[PDB]
Amino acid sequence: AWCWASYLEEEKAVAVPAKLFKEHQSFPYNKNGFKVGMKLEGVDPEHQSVYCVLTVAEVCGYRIKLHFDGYSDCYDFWVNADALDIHPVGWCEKTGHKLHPPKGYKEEEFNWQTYLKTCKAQAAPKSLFEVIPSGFRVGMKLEAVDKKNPSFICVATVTDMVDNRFLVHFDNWDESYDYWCEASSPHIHPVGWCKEHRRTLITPPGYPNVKHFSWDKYLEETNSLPAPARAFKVKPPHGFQKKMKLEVVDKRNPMFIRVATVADTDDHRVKVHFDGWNNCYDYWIDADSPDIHPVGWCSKTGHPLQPPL
Amino acid sequence: AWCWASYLEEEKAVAVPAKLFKEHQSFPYNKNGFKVGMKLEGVDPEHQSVYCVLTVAEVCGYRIKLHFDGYSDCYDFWVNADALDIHPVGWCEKTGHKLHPPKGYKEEEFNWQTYLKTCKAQAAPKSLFENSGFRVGMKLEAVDKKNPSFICVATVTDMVDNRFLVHFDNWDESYDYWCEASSPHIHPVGWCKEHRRTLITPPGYPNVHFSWDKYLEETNSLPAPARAFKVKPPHGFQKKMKLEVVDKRNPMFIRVATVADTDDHRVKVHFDGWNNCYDYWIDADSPDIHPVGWCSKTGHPLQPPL
Ligand SMILES: O=C(c1ccc(C(=O)N2CCC(N3CCCC3)CC2)c(Nc2ccccc2)c1)N1CCC(N2CCCC2)CC1
Ligand SMILES: O=C(c1ccc(C(=O)N2CCC(N3CCCC3)CC2)c(Nc2ccccc2)c1)N1CCC(N2CCCC2)CC1
Repeated sequence: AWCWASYLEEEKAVAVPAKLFKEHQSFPYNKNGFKVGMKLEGVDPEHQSVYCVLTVAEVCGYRIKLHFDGYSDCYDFWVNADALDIHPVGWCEKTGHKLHPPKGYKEEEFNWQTYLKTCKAQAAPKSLFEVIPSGFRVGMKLEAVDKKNPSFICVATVTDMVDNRFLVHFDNWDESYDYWCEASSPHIHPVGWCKEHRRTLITPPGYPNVKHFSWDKYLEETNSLPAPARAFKVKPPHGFQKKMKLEVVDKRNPMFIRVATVADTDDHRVKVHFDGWNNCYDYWIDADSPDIHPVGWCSKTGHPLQPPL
Repeated sequence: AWCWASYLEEEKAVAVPAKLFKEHQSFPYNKNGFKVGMKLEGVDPEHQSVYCVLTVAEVCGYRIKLHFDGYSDCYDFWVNADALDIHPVGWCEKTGHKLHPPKGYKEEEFNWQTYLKTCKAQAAPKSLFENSGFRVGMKLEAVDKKNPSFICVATVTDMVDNRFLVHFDNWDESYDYWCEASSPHIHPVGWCKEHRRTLITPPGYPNVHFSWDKYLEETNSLPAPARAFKVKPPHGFQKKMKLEVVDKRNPMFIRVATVADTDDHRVKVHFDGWNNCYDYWIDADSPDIHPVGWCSKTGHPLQPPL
């Protein structure tokens, strides 16, 4: 047995006001309709340009553990039931996307209608998944932070777009560095931002001009258009204040949601500290992550919460 | 309070025998000569083609926590005092290697002798560092450790002693990795055709109808001789056996671990008292896995089962 009200009194602290959490982080207004064994399509979190054949492996509160059919369960991952990068069976085909078939299946030999029959499986219904016009369009070029090497701002392209969300690709870099985002992302910048902020812009591998890079030459050579400066929107500040409490998914063992504290604040990030555990477990995370939640999110959703160690 | 002896009688299991461990995993012959502040050169574990200016941030047991000078403490990493990818000050200049200087330092403006006199620091004494058929330029077929389904066209781009650096042609260098002649991840040219596997050709190469012969002449390189690739005998680690394993998630800690599952060259470590979702695979010749008593013998704290 463990209550937040008693804990906030004992510690003499305040929770991050619920009003500071966005719709995808806040209390769901509905129940989790997903059931184990339901099939769907979805983005690979490690290879974000790839759509894979997924199966609901576990249902816990408002979250689902997704399994990559035919692949090892060591690759299994957690998402909320309202996640944006999960889609119903037939979505890739209807929206013009390439779907990676299960392991040992060739694209040219994969059919959903026949696969669900073979598996004696049911597709996750379309309703379990049930836009402000942005300036971004597929093919558009900008400057973006390589989230894996954050000291690098590179030449990038919008290579995919789903509703108001788009996939950032780094030209002539492999696709494992790709990531999804939106107009207000603090990681994306318009062409010329780097020169303006006295920053080095990392140029495409194999591109002869490294130190003498011209955006206008590159845009002619690639027959591309730049993302308009006006398509980029201001990210309002989160407002989360140091020492404030919340609920955070453990990056390490994501099956758990733990009692967290805002250890330190950034302009768009927060430093999660898991109460009881040592300061070495602390890490940075975006304050608009669907993996950070308000106090009682676990209690309300039916998700077990890990009290302080 | 905790002991391995009482734990072995209570849980009714026998430990991974001392003999089954390699020289870099077993009980060391000497004490830890390193001290906090000592400066050195060493390979970046996440960019294995890069040599960096390091400082002994922390000394604990037969281990050292190393700091990348000028860069965040968030990149600090742990190695054993007898690690092979750490070198004394001046080694890169001696061996014609490229040393990456501290943050904000240009290669053209860095000098150890002056840098040490600026940080009022001492170099790690050379004495602390006194611990193959492959040659630099040789081509082989290697497994991409980050994406193991992939076997690709690779070159040996560096060689230090009997250890060499595997680089994937026309892929970024963050995929590079150091290994030895007995590694299961490396194979001779033609092993994929021979084993009815797909060989990942270099990005930008026209074919993927790929030819190793056209490519070897184009690049003007030699393929590693099939004889240089040496056989690795199996570890002999039976399931339920006990040992000490460095936690990958928080490597400042070494914990009580069981051999949950076994492979030909790998073992599935299970941290006792923890959920099976913490369990991970690891090479059996890893210097992060040690025999029962290694922490107590070296002065490193051991983590009991949770
Ligand atoms: O990043 C990759 C990579 C790795 C893997 C897949 C892949 O086979 N996928 C199917 C299986 C899936 N999940 C399901 C279960 C968990 C893994 C990942 C996507 C992949 N495919 C792909 C094809 C087309 C377009 C873009 C990507 C590309 N490489 C750069 C790094 C490369 N290596 C660098 C060193 C040598 C090669 C290897 C390829
Ligand atoms: O792999 C890299 C990479 C990343 C970083 C460094 C780097 O700045 N280094 C200095 C600092 C050090 N440590 C010290 C503290 C921890 C980090 C690593 C080496 C680097 N340099 C380098 C130059 C020459 C030769 C080989 C490497 C290349 N990229 C492919 C992936 C790239 N991104 C892909 C998407 C867009 C860009 C970015 C660059």
